[PDB]
Amino acid sequence: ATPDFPTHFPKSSIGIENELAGLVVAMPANSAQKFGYVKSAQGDALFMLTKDMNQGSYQRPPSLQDGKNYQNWQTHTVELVSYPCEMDDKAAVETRKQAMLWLATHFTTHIDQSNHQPLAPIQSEDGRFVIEITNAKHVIAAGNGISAESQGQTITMTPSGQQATVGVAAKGFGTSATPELRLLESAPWYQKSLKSQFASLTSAENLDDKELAANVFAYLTSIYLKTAELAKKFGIYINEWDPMSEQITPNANGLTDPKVKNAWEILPRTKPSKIVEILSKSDAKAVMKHIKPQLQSRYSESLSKNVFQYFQDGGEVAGHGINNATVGDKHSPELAILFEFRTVPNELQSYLPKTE
Ligand SMILES: Nc1ncnc2c1ncn2[C@@H]1O[C@H](COP(=O)(O)OP(=O)(O)OP(=O)(O)O)[C@@H](O)[C@H]1O
Ligand SMILES: [Mn+2]
Repeated sequence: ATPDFPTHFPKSSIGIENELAGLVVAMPANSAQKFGYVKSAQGDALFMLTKDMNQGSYQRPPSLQDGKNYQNWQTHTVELVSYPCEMDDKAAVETRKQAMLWLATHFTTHIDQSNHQPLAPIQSEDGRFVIEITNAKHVIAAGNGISAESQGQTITMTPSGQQATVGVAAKGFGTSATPELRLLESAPWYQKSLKSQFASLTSAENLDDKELAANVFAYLTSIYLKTAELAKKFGIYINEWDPMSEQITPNANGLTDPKVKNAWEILPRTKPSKIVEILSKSDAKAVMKHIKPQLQSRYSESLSKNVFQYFQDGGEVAGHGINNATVGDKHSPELAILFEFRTVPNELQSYLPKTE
Protein backbone atom coordinates (compact mmCIF):
# COMPACT_ATOMS: atom_id res chain seq x y z
CA ALA A 1 0.00 0.00 0.00
CA THR A 2 1.27 3.53 -0.91
CA PRO A 3 1.73 5.52 2.35
CA ASP A 4 -0.64 8.47 2.81
CA PHE A 5 0.90 11.97 2.74
CA PRO A 6 2.24 13.14 6.17
CA THR A 7 -0.25 15.77 7.47
CA HIS A 8 1.89 17.77 9.97
CA PHE A 9 4.88 20.10 9.38
CA PRO A 10 6.54 22.52 11.90
CA LYS A 11 6.33 25.44 9.43
CA SER A 12 5.36 26.05 5.74
CA SER A 13 5.27 22.95 3.50
CA ILE A 14 5.66 22.17 -0.22
CA GLY A 15 4.56 19.38 -2.55
CA ILE A 16 5.11 18.97 -6.29
CA GLU A 17 3.32 17.30 -9.26
CA ASN A 18 5.30 16.21 -12.32
CA GLU A 19 3.52 14.83 -15.41
CA LEU A 20 5.93 12.75 -17.51
CA ALA A 21 6.32 12.88 -21.30
CA GLY A 22 7.25 9.98 -23.57
CA LEU A 23 5.18 7.19 -21.99
CA VAL A 24 1.84 5.95 -20.63
CA VAL A 25 0.68 3.60 -17.85
CA ALA A 26 -2.10 1.12 -18.72
CA MET A 27 -4.17 -0.34 -15.89
CA PRO A 28 -7.59 -2.07 -15.43
CA ALA A 29 -10.59 0.35 -15.62
CA ASN A 30 -11.49 2.06 -12.31
CA SER A 31 -8.06 1.18 -10.75
CA ALA A 32 -6.76 3.27 -7.83
CA GLN A 33 -4.65 6.31 -8.95
CA LYS A 34 -1.52 5.11 -7.05
CA PHE A 35 0.38 2.10 -8.48
CA GLY A 36 3.64 2.60 -6.56
CA TYR A 37 6.14 4.96 -4.88
CA VAL A 38 9.85 5.84 -4.71
CA LYS A 39 11.56 6.08 -1.32
CA SER A 40 15.16 6.73 -0.20
CA ALA A 41 17.21 3.62 0.82
CA GLN A 42 16.88 4.99 4.42
CA GLY A 43 13.07 4.52 4.12
CA ASP A 44 11.81 8.10 3.53
CA ALA A 45 8.86 8.22 1.02
CA LEU A 46 9.74 10.74 -1.77
CA PHE A 47 6.95 10.57 -4.42
CA MET A 48 4.00 8.50 -5.62
CA LEU A 49 3.72 6.85 -9.07
CA THR A 50 0.21 7.79 -10.28
CA LYS A 51 -2.05 7.64 -13.33
CA ASP A 52 -3.14 11.13 -14.46
CA MET A 53 -4.79 12.05 -17.81
CA ASN A 54 -6.90 9.29 -19.48
CA GLN A 55 -5.46 8.72 -23.01
CA GLY A 56 -8.11 6.20 -24.12
CA SER A 57 -8.60 2.41 -23.85
CA TYR A 58 -5.53 0.12 -23.85
CA GLN A 59 -5.02 -2.31 -26.72
CA ARG A 60 -2.29 -4.90 -26.14
CA PRO A 61 -0.13 -4.84 -29.33
CA PRO A 62 -0.74 -8.17 -31.21
CA SER A 63 3.03 -8.84 -31.39
CA LEU A 64 3.09 -8.77 -27.50
CA GLN A 65 0.09 -11.13 -26.90
CA ASP A 66 1.01 -12.95 -23.66
CA GLY A 67 -2.13 -14.94 -22.78
CA LYS A 68 -3.01 -12.30 -20.16
CA ASN A 69 -6.32 -10.49 -19.73
CA TYR A 70 -6.08 -6.75 -20.58
CA GLN A 71 -9.89 -6.42 -20.99
CA ASN A 72 -11.27 -2.91 -20.33
CA TRP A 73 -7.74 -1.60 -19.46
CA GLN A 74 -7.27 2.18 -19.87
CA THR A 75 -4.08 4.11 -20.80
CA HIS A 76 -3.08 7.21 -18.77
CA THR A 77 -0.24 9.69 -18.55
CA VAL A 78 2.07 9.17 -15.55
CA GLU A 79 2.30 11.85 -12.90
CA LEU A 80 4.94 11.85 -10.18
CA VAL A 81 3.39 13.28 -6.97
CA SER A 82 5.85 14.19 -4.21
CA TYR A 83 5.28 13.53 -0.53
CA PRO A 84 5.23 17.06 1.05
CA CYS A 85 8.31 18.35 2.88
CA GLU A 86 9.30 21.54 4.74
CA MET A 87 9.83 24.52 2.38
CA ASP A 88 13.25 25.31 3.93
CA ASP A 89 14.41 21.65 3.97
CA LYS A 90 17.03 21.85 1.18
CA ALA A 91 17.99 18.11 1.48
CA ALA A 92 14.37 16.86 1.19
CA VAL A 93 13.63 19.17 -1.79
CA GLU A 94 16.80 18.07 -3.65
CA THR A 95 16.33 14.31 -2.90
CA ARG A 96 12.81 14.52 -4.44
CA LYS A 97 14.17 16.28 -7.60
CA GLN A 98 17.10 13.79 -7.91
CA ALA A 99 14.78 10.76 -7.32
CA MET A 100 12.36 12.04 -10.03
CA LEU A 101 15.24 12.53 -12.52
CA TRP A 102 16.67 9.05 -11.73
CA LEU A 103 13.20 7.45 -12.30
CA ALA A 104 12.96 9.19 -15.70
CA THR A 105 16.35 7.56 -16.60
CA HIS A 106 15.03 4.19 -15.29
CA PHE A 107 11.78 4.67 -17.35
CA THR A 108 13.94 5.41 -20.47
CA THR A 109 15.64 1.97 -20.07
CA HIS A 110 12.27 0.30 -19.17
CA ILE A 111 10.54 1.31 -22.45
CA ASP A 112 13.65 0.22 -24.43
CA GLN A 113 13.94 -3.39 -23.09
CA SER A 114 10.68 -3.98 -21.13
CA ASN A 115 8.05 -2.13 -23.22
CA HIS A 116 4.43 -2.97 -22.23
CA GLN A 117 5.59 -4.54 -18.94
CA PRO A 118 4.90 -3.47 -15.32
CA LEU A 119 7.67 -1.62 -13.43
CA ALA A 120 9.56 -3.95 -11.06
CA PRO A 121 10.30 -3.02 -7.38
CA ILE A 122 14.05 -2.31 -7.66
CA GLN A 123 16.84 -0.37 -5.95
CA SER A 124 18.80 2.22 -8.03
CA GLU A 125 22.40 1.32 -9.13
CA ASP A 126 23.90 3.86 -6.68
CA GLY A 127 21.61 2.49 -3.91
CA ARG A 128 20.01 5.93 -3.27
CA PHE A 129 16.45 5.10 -4.43
CA VAL A 130 13.98 2.19 -4.05
CA ILE A 131 10.83 1.59 -6.20
CA GLU A 132 7.92 -0.01 -4.32
CA ILE A 133 5.03 -1.38 -6.43
CA THR A 134 1.60 -1.24 -4.75
CA ASN A 135 -0.39 -2.33 -7.84
CA ALA A 136 1.41 -4.92 -10.07
CA LYS A 137 -1.66 -4.91 -12.37
CA HIS A 138 -0.18 -2.20 -14.69
CA VAL A 139 2.09 -1.88 -17.77
CA ILE A 140 4.49 0.91 -18.82
CA ALA A 141 4.52 1.63 -22.57
CA ALA A 142 6.47 4.15 -24.72
CA GLY A 143 4.70 7.10 -26.34
CA ASN A 144 0.94 6.61 -26.37
CA GLY A 145 1.24 2.82 -25.88
CA ILE A 146 -0.22 1.80 -29.25
CA SER A 147 2.97 0.43 -30.86
CA ALA A 148 4.85 -2.62 -29.48
CA GLU A 149 8.18 -0.78 -29.96
CA SER A 150 9.30 2.69 -28.81
CA GLN A 151 10.66 5.59 -30.88
CA GLY A 152 13.76 5.53 -28.61
CA GLN A 153 12.26 8.24 -26.32
CA THR A 154 14.10 9.82 -23.38
CA ILE A 155 11.60 10.23 -20.50
CA THR A 156 11.41 13.93 -19.64
CA MET A 157 9.64 16.53 -17.46
CA THR A 158 8.70 20.10 -18.54
CA PRO A 159 7.25 23.24 -16.73
CA SER A 160 3.89 22.70 -18.56
CA GLY A 161 3.49 19.28 -16.85
CA GLN A 162 4.50 20.78 -13.46
CA GLN A 163 2.63 22.11 -10.41
CA ALA A 164 3.53 23.01 -6.83
CA THR A 165 1.32 23.06 -3.68
CA VAL A 166 2.24 25.27 -0.70
CA GLY A 167 0.81 24.75 2.79
CA VAL A 168 0.88 27.57 5.37
CA ALA A 169 -0.61 28.10 8.87
CA ALA A 170 -4.13 29.55 8.26
CA LYS A 171 -3.51 32.30 10.90
CA GLY A 172 -0.66 33.65 8.73
CA PHE A 173 -2.73 34.40 5.59
CA GLY A 174 -2.80 38.21 5.46
CA THR A 175 0.18 38.80 7.83
CA SER A 176 2.84 39.00 4.99
CA ALA A 177 5.30 37.61 7.66
CA THR A 178 7.26 35.18 5.40
CA PRO A 179 8.21 35.12 1.65
CA GLU A 180 5.74 32.17 1.11
CA LEU A 181 2.86 34.16 2.68
CA ARG A 182 3.75 37.27 0.59
CA LEU A 183 3.78 35.03 -2.56
CA LEU A 184 0.33 33.58 -1.66
CA GLU A 185 -1.07 37.04 -0.87
CA SER A 186 0.00 38.17 -4.42
CA ALA A 187 -2.83 35.94 -5.80
CA PRO A 188 -4.99 38.14 -8.12
CA TRP A 189 -8.18 37.04 -6.33
CA TYR A 190 -6.83 38.03 -2.84
CA GLN A 191 -7.98 41.52 -1.83
CA LYS A 192 -5.77 42.74 1.08
CA SER A 193 -7.88 45.99 1.26
CA LEU A 194 -10.66 43.85 2.85
CA LYS A 195 -8.56 43.53 6.10
CA SER A 196 -8.72 47.33 6.88
CA GLN A 197 -12.34 47.36 5.58
CA PHE A 198 -13.37 44.77 8.27
CA ALA A 199 -11.61 46.85 10.98
CA SER A 200 -13.77 49.88 9.90
CA LEU A 201 -17.01 47.76 10.01
CA THR A 202 -16.33 46.31 13.51
CA SER A 203 -15.18 49.30 15.69
CA ALA A 204 -18.05 48.95 18.27
CA GLU A 205 -17.57 45.16 18.52
CA ASN A 206 -15.46 43.65 21.32
CA LEU A 207 -13.65 40.95 19.29
CA ASP A 208 -11.44 38.27 20.93
CA ASP A 209 -8.79 38.65 18.16
CA LYS A 210 -9.42 41.69 15.86
CA GLU A 211 -6.32 41.14 13.65
CA LEU A 212 -7.09 37.41 13.17
CA ALA A 213 -10.81 38.09 12.45
CA ALA A 214 -9.84 40.74 9.82
CA ASN A 215 -7.39 38.23 8.20
CA VAL A 216 -10.07 35.42 8.08
CA PHE A 217 -12.66 37.92 6.73
CA ALA A 218 -10.33 39.14 3.92
CA TYR A 219 -9.39 35.49 3.01
CA LEU A 220 -12.99 34.12 2.98
CA THR A 221 -14.54 37.21 1.29
CA SER A 222 -11.83 37.11 -1.44
CA ILE A 223 -12.69 33.38 -2.13
CA TYR A 224 -16.49 34.00 -2.06
CA LEU A 225 -16.20 37.02 -4.39
CA LYS A 226 -13.86 35.16 -6.82
CA THR A 227 -16.25 32.14 -6.84
CA ALA A 228 -19.13 34.49 -7.78
CA GLU A 229 -16.90 36.19 -10.47
CA LEU A 230 -16.03 32.76 -11.99
CA ALA A 231 -19.65 31.46 -11.74
CA LYS A 232 -20.72 34.52 -13.78
CA LYS A 233 -17.71 34.39 -16.23
CA PHE A 234 -17.90 30.61 -16.89
CA GLY A 235 -21.66 30.07 -16.34
CA ILE A 236 -21.22 27.62 -13.44
CA TYR A 237 -24.13 25.97 -11.56
CA ILE A 238 -23.33 26.72 -7.87
CA ASN A 239 -25.73 25.17 -5.33
CA GLU A 240 -29.17 26.37 -6.61
CA TRP A 241 -27.94 29.36 -8.73
CA ASP A 242 -28.71 28.90 -12.44
CA PRO A 243 -26.42 30.92 -14.79
CA MET A 244 -29.13 30.70 -17.52
CA SER A 245 -31.48 32.69 -15.21
CA GLU A 246 -29.06 35.70 -15.67
CA GLN A 247 -28.64 35.13 -19.48
CA ILE A 248 -25.23 33.42 -19.02
CA THR A 249 -24.35 30.49 -21.26
CA PRO A 250 -22.23 27.81 -19.47
CA ASN A 251 -18.68 27.55 -20.94
CA ALA A 252 -17.20 25.25 -18.23
CA ASN A 253 -18.18 21.84 -16.73
CA GLY A 254 -18.16 23.19 -13.14
CA LEU A 255 -15.77 24.43 -10.44
CA THR A 256 -13.36 21.49 -11.21
CA ASP A 257 -13.01 22.36 -14.93
CA PRO A 258 -9.25 22.80 -15.72
CA LYS A 259 -9.88 26.32 -17.16
CA VAL A 260 -11.83 27.36 -14.00
CA LYS A 261 -8.93 26.08 -11.77
CA ASN A 262 -6.42 27.88 -14.12
CA ALA A 263 -8.44 31.13 -13.69
CA TRP A 264 -7.58 31.15 -9.92
CA GLU A 265 -3.80 30.87 -10.78
CA ILE A 266 -3.11 30.18 -7.07
CA LEU A 267 -5.86 27.63 -6.40
CA PRO A 268 -7.17 27.18 -2.79
CA ARG A 269 -6.93 23.42 -2.01
CA THR A 270 -8.52 23.50 1.49
CA LYS A 271 -12.26 23.67 2.34
CA PRO A 272 -12.97 27.38 3.15
CA SER A 273 -15.25 26.55 6.17
CA LYS A 274 -12.22 24.99 8.01
CA ILE A 275 -10.68 28.50 8.69
CA VAL A 276 -13.63 29.42 10.99
CA GLU A 277 -12.06 26.95 13.53
CA ILE A 278 -9.00 29.24 14.10
CA LEU A 279 -11.37 31.90 15.62
CA SER A 280 -13.58 31.93 18.75
CA LYS A 281 -17.32 31.07 18.21
CA SER A 282 -18.07 34.85 18.72
CA ASP A 283 -15.35 36.13 16.29
CA ALA A 284 -16.39 33.54 13.63
CA LYS A 285 -20.06 34.74 13.85
CA ALA A 286 -18.87 38.38 13.45
CA VAL A 287 -16.77 37.45 10.37
CA MET A 288 -19.57 35.34 8.76
CA LYS A 289 -22.27 38.03 9.30
CA HIS A 290 -20.18 40.64 7.43
CA ILE A 291 -19.46 38.45 4.33
CA LYS A 292 -23.05 38.39 2.83
CA PRO A 293 -23.18 42.24 2.15
CA GLN A 294 -19.81 42.11 0.34
CA LEU A 295 -21.35 39.63 -2.15
CA GLN A 296 -24.73 41.46 -2.28
CA SER A 297 -23.14 44.86 -3.10
CA ARG A 298 -21.45 43.30 -6.23
CA TYR A 299 -23.62 40.30 -7.23
CA SER A 300 -27.33 39.36 -7.60
CA GLU A 301 -29.22 38.21 -4.48
CA SER A 302 -29.49 34.62 -5.87
CA LEU A 303 -25.75 34.30 -6.76
CA SER A 304 -24.78 35.93 -3.40
CA LYS A 305 -27.09 33.67 -1.31
CA ASN A 306 -26.00 30.54 -3.26
CA VAL A 307 -22.22 31.27 -3.02
CA PHE A 308 -22.56 32.14 0.71
CA GLN A 309 -24.59 28.99 1.54
CA TYR A 310 -22.34 26.67 -0.59
CA PHE A 311 -19.19 27.59 1.40
CA GLN A 312 -21.09 27.80 4.73
CA ASP A 313 -22.21 24.12 4.33
CA GLY A 314 -18.58 23.05 3.67
CA GLY A 315 -18.47 23.46 -0.12
CA GLU A 316 -15.10 23.03 -1.85
CA VAL A 317 -13.40 25.57 -4.19
CA ALA A 318 -12.48 22.81 -6.79
CA GLY A 319 -13.32 19.26 -5.67
CA HIS A 320 -11.95 17.19 -2.72
CA GLY A 321 -9.67 19.38 -0.63
CA ILE A 322 -6.61 18.71 1.56
CA ASN A 323 -8.45 19.42 4.85
CA ASN A 324 -6.40 17.38 7.42
CA ALA A 325 -3.07 19.29 6.99
CA THR A 326 -1.58 20.93 10.13
CA VAL A 327 1.32 23.30 11.06
CA GLY A 328 3.23 24.22 14.26
CA ASP A 329 3.47 22.19 17.47
CA LYS A 330 2.87 18.44 16.91
CA HIS A 331 1.00 18.27 20.28
CA SER A 332 -1.20 21.37 19.71
CA PRO A 333 -1.58 21.40 15.86
CA GLU A 334 -2.84 24.46 14.00
CA LEU A 335 -4.86 24.44 10.77
CA ALA A 336 -2.83 24.52 7.55
CA ILE A 337 -4.38 25.86 4.32
CA LEU A 338 -3.04 24.72 0.95
CA PHE A 339 -2.64 26.35 -2.44
CA GLU A 340 -1.88 24.92 -5.86
CA PHE A 341 0.24 26.96 -8.26
CA ARG A 342 -1.39 26.08 -11.62
CA THR A 343 1.84 27.32 -13.30
CA VAL A 344 5.01 27.15 -11.20
CA PRO A 345 6.21 30.79 -10.69
CA ASN A 346 9.94 31.82 -10.83
CA GLU A 347 10.07 31.89 -6.96
CA LEU A 348 9.21 28.14 -6.86
CA GLN A 349 11.16 26.86 -9.92
CA SER A 350 14.05 25.59 -7.67
CA TYR A 351 11.63 23.04 -6.08
CA LEU A 352 11.03 21.39 -9.48
CA PRO A 353 13.26 18.83 -11.26
CA LYS A 354 14.58 19.77 -14.73
CA THR A 355 15.56 17.29 -17.50
CA GLU A 356 17.70 20.02 -19.12
N1 LIG B 1 0.47 19.05 3.98
C1 LIG B 1 0.83 19.41 2.74
N2 LIG B 1 1.55 20.54 2.58
C2 LIG B 1 1.94 20.89 1.35
N3 LIG B 1 1.73 20.25 0.20
C3 LIG B 1 1.00 19.14 0.39
C4 LIG B 1 0.52 18.66 1.59
N4 LIG B 1 -0.22 17.50 1.39
C5 LIG B 1 -0.16 17.31 0.10
N5 LIG B 1 0.56 18.25 -0.57
C6 LIG B 1 0.85 18.30 -2.00
O1 LIG B 1 -0.33 18.65 -2.69
C7 LIG B 1 -0.34 18.04 -3.99
C8 LIG B 1 -1.63 17.28 -4.12
O2 LIG B 1 -1.56 16.35 -5.21
P1 LIG B 1 -2.86 15.49 -5.56
O3 LIG B 1 -2.44 14.33 -6.47
O4 LIG B 1 -3.44 14.95 -4.30
O5 LIG B 1 -3.82 16.38 -6.30
P2 LIG B 1 -4.29 16.10 -7.81
O6 LIG B 1 -5.51 15.26 -7.78
O7 LIG B 1 -3.16 15.37 -8.47
O8 LIG B 1 -4.56 17.38 -8.55
P3 LIG B 1 -4.67 17.33 -10.15
O9 LIG B 1 -6.06 16.92 -10.53
O10 LIG B 1 -4.40 18.70 -10.67
O11 LIG B 1 -3.68 16.34 -10.69
C9 LIG B 1 0.93 17.20 -4.08
O12 LIG B 1 1.92 17.88 -4.83
C10 LIG B 1 1.31 16.99 -2.61
O13 LIG B 1 2.70 16.79 -2.42
MN1 LIG C 1 -2.48 19.48 -9.38
